[PDB]
Order: sequence, then C-alpha cells, then structure tokens
Amino acid sequence: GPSFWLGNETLKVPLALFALNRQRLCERLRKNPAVQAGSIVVLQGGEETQRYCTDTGVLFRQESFFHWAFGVTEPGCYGVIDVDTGKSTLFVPRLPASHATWMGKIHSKEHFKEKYAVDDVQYVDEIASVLTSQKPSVLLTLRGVNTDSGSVCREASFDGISKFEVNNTILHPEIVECRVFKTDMELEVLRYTNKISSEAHREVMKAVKVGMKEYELESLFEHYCYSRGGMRHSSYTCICGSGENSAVLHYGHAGAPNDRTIQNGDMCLFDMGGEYYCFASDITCSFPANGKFTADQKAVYEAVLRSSRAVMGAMKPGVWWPDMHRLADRIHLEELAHMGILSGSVDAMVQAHLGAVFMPHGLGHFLGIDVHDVGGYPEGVERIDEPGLRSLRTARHLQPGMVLTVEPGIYFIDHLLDEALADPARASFLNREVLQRFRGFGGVRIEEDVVVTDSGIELLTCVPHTVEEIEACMAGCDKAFTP
Amino acid sequence: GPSFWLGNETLKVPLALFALNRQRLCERLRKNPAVQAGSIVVLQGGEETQRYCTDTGVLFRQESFFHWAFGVTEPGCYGVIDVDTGKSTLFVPRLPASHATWMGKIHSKEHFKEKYAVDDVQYVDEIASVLTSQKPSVLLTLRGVNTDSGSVCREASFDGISKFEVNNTILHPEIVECRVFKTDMELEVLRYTNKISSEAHREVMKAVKVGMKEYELESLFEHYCYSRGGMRHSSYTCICGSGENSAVLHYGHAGAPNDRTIQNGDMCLFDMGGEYYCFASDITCSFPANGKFTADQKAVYEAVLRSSRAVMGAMKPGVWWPDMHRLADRIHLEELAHMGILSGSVDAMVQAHLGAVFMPHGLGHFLGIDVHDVGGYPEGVERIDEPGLRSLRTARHLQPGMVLTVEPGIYFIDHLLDEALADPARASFLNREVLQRFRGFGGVRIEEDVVVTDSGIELLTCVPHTVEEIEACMAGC
Ligand code: PRO
Ligand code: PRO
Ligand code: MH2
Ligand code: MH2
Ligand SMILES: [Mn+2]
Ligand SMILES: [Mn+2]
Repeated sequence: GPSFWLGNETLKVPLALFALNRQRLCERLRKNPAVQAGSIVVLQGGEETQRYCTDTGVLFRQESFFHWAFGVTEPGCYGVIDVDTGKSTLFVPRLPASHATWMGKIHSKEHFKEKYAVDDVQYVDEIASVLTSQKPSVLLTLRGVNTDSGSVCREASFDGISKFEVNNTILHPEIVECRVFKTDMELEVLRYTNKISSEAHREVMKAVKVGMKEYELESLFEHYCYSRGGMRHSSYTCICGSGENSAVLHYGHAGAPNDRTIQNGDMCLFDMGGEYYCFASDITCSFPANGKFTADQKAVYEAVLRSSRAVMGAMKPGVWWPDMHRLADRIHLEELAHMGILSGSVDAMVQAHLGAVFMPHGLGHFLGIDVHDVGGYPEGVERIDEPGLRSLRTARHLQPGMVLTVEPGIYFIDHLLDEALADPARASFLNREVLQRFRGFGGVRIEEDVVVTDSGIELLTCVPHTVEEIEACMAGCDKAFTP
Repeated sequence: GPSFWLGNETLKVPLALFALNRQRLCERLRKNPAVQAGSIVVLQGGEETQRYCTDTGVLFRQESFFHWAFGVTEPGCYGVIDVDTGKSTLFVPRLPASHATWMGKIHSKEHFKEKYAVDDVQYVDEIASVLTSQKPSVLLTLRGVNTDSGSVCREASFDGISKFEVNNTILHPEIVECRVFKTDMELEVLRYTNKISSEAHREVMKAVKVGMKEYELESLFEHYCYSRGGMRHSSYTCICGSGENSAVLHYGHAGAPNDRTIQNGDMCLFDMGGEYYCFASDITCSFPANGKFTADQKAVYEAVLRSSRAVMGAMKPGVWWPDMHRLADRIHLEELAHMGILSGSVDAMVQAHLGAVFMPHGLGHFLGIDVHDVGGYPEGVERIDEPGLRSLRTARHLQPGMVLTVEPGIYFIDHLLDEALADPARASFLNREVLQRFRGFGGVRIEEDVVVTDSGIELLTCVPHTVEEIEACMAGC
C-alpha cells in the first residue's frame, strides 16, 4: 500500500500504520461495555490559521489525535470510523476553483481515498447527510483534559450535529490508552526520529565553537533535521542553554531566545528533537563548550550518567515510574556527597526531599505524537504532592509498548539552593565552601528515548553520552570510533 | 539609547524606532476631530499559545500593531499611550517564583523600562487600577478589518474594562495609516531584511542541483537567515516551486509542502523572505534548475524582467498603482505576442483582460511588519472588479515612504488558459500550436522590494535577476 515519504534517505511510513490504529481503537471500543451498537467515532481535524488578524499563514501541523487515526496532512478535514465494522470515511474540503491558481491541484476524492487508504471519501459540507444515511446510534466525539497543559480537547462539531445523539465521554480515555502503547509501525518512526535527531546532535557537538550564539546551533540542528531528515517541524522549541542558561529547564522561548554568546569554560545543555510526520523525538546532550571537561564538569556529568544508567538498567514491566525518579534522586545525592558538595546521611537527605533541589523536574515522560505524550495520569493515577515528583508527567507502572524519556539532571539553581540554605531541615547537608564553586555552573541533563519491552527497554537514542565519547565527537572523530 | 540586537553581524535596532511610532500615532490622533482630550490608546499584546490542547509551546511572535508601537518580544503584555502627552506605559506579567526554574530570570519592572525606553512599567494585574488613576475620557482600542484576510482585529480587553468608556472605531484607520509610511529607522531594518534575504537567495541559487527536493532549499534559506541574520522566523512560508509547481502562486503550504524532486529542464521559482524583529522581506528568484536557460525559458524570463524594470522605472509619487499593474500586463502581452504565443492587436487583448490569464495576481503590495502590510484599501479607496486587478492588495496612489513589492510574473495555468480558449473574445489571440509547448512550463516571477522616494524609488533587494547574472551565479562563477 501507499506510504508517506519525503524522498532521499527519509523514512517511508506506510499508511497502514493509521489503519492499524483505527483497527486497534475499534477493537478497544468493541470491548467497552458502554459502547452502543452502531456507534461512530467522529474526529475533527485541525484548520489552517493565520497570524492574528493578518493573512500571514501559519504552517499547518495536524491535531495529534486526528493524525494518530488518519495521518492526514491537509487542513479542514473530518474523519469518522464505524466502530462495529471499522469502516473509515475521510471528509475533505470542497475547494474553490481559484485554489488551482493559488494553492495547487484540486485533488479528487478518489485521490485522497488512495492516498490515505480509507474506505470512503466525501466532502465536508455533506457530513450531515452522509452520517444521517448511515443511521448511527451515537456519535462518539473527543473531549477530555490534557494532564500536562490542563487544556480541554475540543470535540468535533458540524452544522446539523444537534440532530444526532452525541457522547463525549467514552472516547477520550480509550483513544488515549491506544496512543500510550505504540505499535511496531509507530516504533519504526520513533526509531527514525531518534536517528535523525541523534545525527543532528552530533553535528551540533562537532560545530560548537566558543564565541558562537546559542541560536546558531538551534539553526544548524533544525537545518540538519529538515534537509537530511525531512523534519519540517521540531517537536518543541529548541532549548540551547549555555553557561548559567543550562540551569533553565525550558530555556529558548521568546522571552529567553537562545541569544547568549558561548564562553570558554561554559557547559552547554542542548535539548532538541526533530519531528517527522508528527512523530516526536526528545534528546538532550550536555557537553563542555570548549570540548574538554574540567574535573568539576566531569564529576557532575558522571553523576547524571550514573543515575541514567541505573534507571535504564532497572526499567522493565511492572516498575512504578515514581520509584525510578526516587532512584535517580538518591544517586544524585550520593554522588554530590562524594564530590564534597553535600555531607551527612543520604537517607536523611532523601527524607528532606533534597534531591528536588538539584532535579526539580520529573525523571521522564511518555513520548509519541506529542513530545509530552498523552495518558500519563488516567483516572485513578494520582500526582504525588512532593518536590520533584509533582512534576512527573506520569505516575503509572511501566508496561510493554510504552515510550518514555529517561532524562535525569543536576542543576545549580540559586533560588532553590538558597531556599535549602534557609531551611534548617536541609541547610546542614550543604557545604558552602565547595558549593560556592558550582554557583553559576548551570546544569547537566542526559536524555534518551526508550521503549519498554517485555523484559526491559530498547534504547532508541544514539548520541555521545559518555565523557570520552563526547570529547571524541567534539574532536571530530567518526561515529564508529570507540574511545 | 538601547537597541535590539542578536549579536554577531546582526542589525542593532534602536528602541527609539518605536518611540517615534508612538509619537507619530499621537500626532495623527490629535488632528482627528473626533478624538477627545484625555484619551488613552490601549493595545493588548499577543499571548503564548500551544498546539491544540497539548502543552507543546508555539514559538511566540508578537502581534504586528503591538510590535509597531512597542517593540516588545515577551508574551502577555499590554501597552497604553496617553494621546495628549505621548506618555507610554508597558504592562508586563507578574511572574511566579517557578518561572526562574523553568523559563529564566524574573526581570524587574525597571529592567523592562530601560529595555524598551517607555515612560513607566506596571504589572498586568494592575492595569484597571492604573488607568482608573489617570481619569481618561475614553479608551481607544483597536478594531478593524484587514483587507487581505478579511479578519477583524480583536480589541484589547482586561478585567474591569467595562467601567470605562471605550471607542473602537477611531484608532484602527489612524494606526494603519501610520504603518503605511515607513520612518527612516524602519527603512534601515527593511534594508537589512532585504540584505540577508538577498544573500540567502544567492546561496540557494548556488546550491540548487537536479535531484534535490524543493524543501532542501527552504531549509538552507531559513538556516542562512537565522544563523547569519538572526531571523528566527520567515515572513511567510517559503514558496519553493519547481517545474509545474512554479505556476502555483502560494505553493509550499501543508497541502503542497515543497516535496517535489527538482528535475533537469525544470524552472524553479523561489519566493522566500526572512523576518527580523517582526520586519518582513519578500523576494522571488526564478531560474533554471540546471543553471542554463533554454530559449523558451529565456524568452519568458526576459518578458517578466522587462515589466519589472518598466514598473520600477515608472514608479514615483502620484503614480496610480493600478496603472503600474496594467503596464505590466501590456508588456507581458507584447512579449508573448513577439514569442508567437499570441497574435493580433495588443490593445484589443488588453480590452479583453488577457493579461490576467498570464498574471492572475496583483503586481505587488505594501510590505512592512506584515508581508502583506496594512492600509492598501482605506475608506474611499475601492477594489477594481476586473481580472487581475481584483487581486491587487492596494489601489492607492504612490507617496514617499511607502514600501512596495514589485513582482510581475507570467504563468501557464491550465484552467485559466482553457477558459480563455473557450471564449471567442480571447481565443483568437492565442496560438494553440505555440502555447502547447508551454503547457506545464510553470511560471516566472521576479520580485524586488522598493521604497517610494520624492523622485522615484530606492531598490532594497540585491539578487541576481538578469539571465547573465543568474547563469554566472549558478555555474559557481
Ligand atoms: O518538561 C519536562 O518534563 C522536561 C524536563 C526538562 C525539559 N523537559
Ligand atoms: O499574494 C501575493 O499578492 C503575491 C503574488 C504571488 C505570491 N505572493
Ligand atoms: O526533556 Mn528534552
Ligand atoms: O510574492 Mn513573495
Ligand atoms: Mn523530555
Ligand atoms: Mn509578495
């Protein structure tokens, strides 16, 4: 069957991937005792947008649930799936004749049927008549809360939908659960997004020079991903933090726009990931700007490497993800004590939540069509109300097919360090005579993407993440070179 | 005073630029007989957005009117201007402590006052209290219709605004008219955006090879503009049309996403422009993929070059922009007739609107903060209901300080050609036996950005646009 492909060395993605997702969704809904016979899933695709009131078009990127079910890149579509039969119908806009002058060929409905391997294609303005003819019992629309944004997924609507019975509660938890477990075809795409992003990270590490602006490397990363990977989008705005900016977890946004000059002795923390056909990647490489770790930089880096490796070695089905976060905390505290930054009982440090001073974010998150992917907190899975752990994007137990980031880090964040020094329950663990030397260090994060298997994990990422590999990469060594 | 700068060789833009815009706006409002003493202009900045219901942040780009007035890059702000005194007050978000962990330094109000050279800075949550203290007669908010999108500019709102008298009709035409006329400081930025975009077009022309995907050149263009020019955004989605796609005027969007392989013998039409600090550029280069014009490609190309140069040379204050569009039409028809595609009286072809078959779009448009900049059709300026001219984005007469694109083109668009061939009033002019050789040609567009001066124009763009220049650039010369 047909495939999405951007030529050259880019990945061919079979449209069968989306047919399987639809099949899996129907199979799950058929098992759901509350789903009525004759139900139809109704999804509304994204629409094209402009900047504010101007006619400046914004490049259209499909809504993620609609993409997951259909793989459709055109704006203005709807899509329906008959639960009982699995039959799929794509609704496409009826375009004006002038479209052929300004925007491109006005493809036939049959063109879209063959392109997307759906069972039927109709025009959007006929949706009410088409659905009436199918005599559905209930329309299942999409409404629910994203647990990272807090936003409500807005459900499909069309003129005449009020004449149908509409249920907007069943579908969201079910399609979310389908998205949590990646198919073999989806894993091929996530292997590819990690491959290209890993290559781009290596090119960035080879290119960094003292005196460059952070955004020069953002630009290079995105250029590699697009020109060599066909990744028109990134999965999120590139985080290119040098020096003290490496302690700012989502640095690089419009208010702090990757505009610092890289200086000798700085650590760089580059958290970047290209997106291919709406599939994410998320990789973080930390490294010295000048290509040579100092003793202090090596020690911090090695501490995060130890926690990364311990978590990856422990991950398997049945493991509770908060336990991995606590494991990383304990290891960071142990290693910071071995460095002389902390002293005393690590057991007592953990009770005082001292780990969250150095790692205020979650250990890692589901990844998929969204970089912070859906399904981390389904009903009954509670957020843990403690420093650090409350920022975890899931508190689930690991199961085969989940895709997670593993991204421990250690940072030197002045307001968190000063809070600890003002708190009698935490202050005594800090050795200011050594800590002072790490003020303004920034931080280190080591992030890889992994798949939970039947017995452990598969590593998707291939970047230089040991001290020796990093120094070798920055010295221009071939990838195949093993220091 | 302070300047916006992204380091390296990027342009330092003085924040005085925006102070001058605020002063010019107040000067216009003070002359408006409907404006009451004690009025305050209230603008609302753009807010950060995410992809649909996800937490995936969209890179924030400021709303154009707010940028024009204040130059502010942070989301979530408001800005007000006392009309009588010109005093400016910026309102910034009061950020939570966690901002320092996740997003960066929590700058003080004094930092923002120094950065933006405004008279006062307050927190957004104080806007109602601050404005109440000033006892305004009326708040002037922004509402009006963009004549390219048809969308309504949404006016500022804040908690408590219902307690004030609000006027939402006066401001839009006045701030639009100020944007139409670029200051010398604005022109310096548009010279720079054209400089970097021109350099990037040259790099793209040198890099094009048969067998590449169109999007490889989109990527290179944007990489040059960002890494070398500090242009994090483009002014619009890059149009990288090869072969038949060069006849698709806004090719490159998500439904036709620059995904064709460039083939030997194809024409390329690359319409791309980087954006620096929310100032646009818009440049188009057309050229043969293999670096050598065929006779047919050269003839089409030189026809568009002729109209490009004729229009630029005729532009001066007082010229009616529709006349320039018709001038390009007439030249195209003359040249297509010389090539044997057309036959008969060019005067009669013009009366039949045949030029619009080959150039269905407007000759060019205002350019500024937005690539299709505001103010093309103020009240009293009417759109001309004829093929081609109806797509003109302004029907104004030219005046000094206006910034225009000049972008004639000739395209071979099947449905327009076929409609003309069905019409006995136009079919006689077309020679099917010659036209058939140009079916699937695509098209040629040549675009320059210019400023109207007291005596003529100043050309901002510097790209290879003669056949000799193009072939030399592409041969690695
Ligand atoms: O948002 C998160 O969960 C991770 C933490 C570091 C940056 N991204
Ligand atoms: O939209 C416009 O007015 C011009 C015509 C060709 C592409 N841009
Ligand atoms: O977390 Mn990247
Ligand atoms: O027209 Mn660009
Ligand atoms: Mn991540
Ligand atoms: Mn233009």
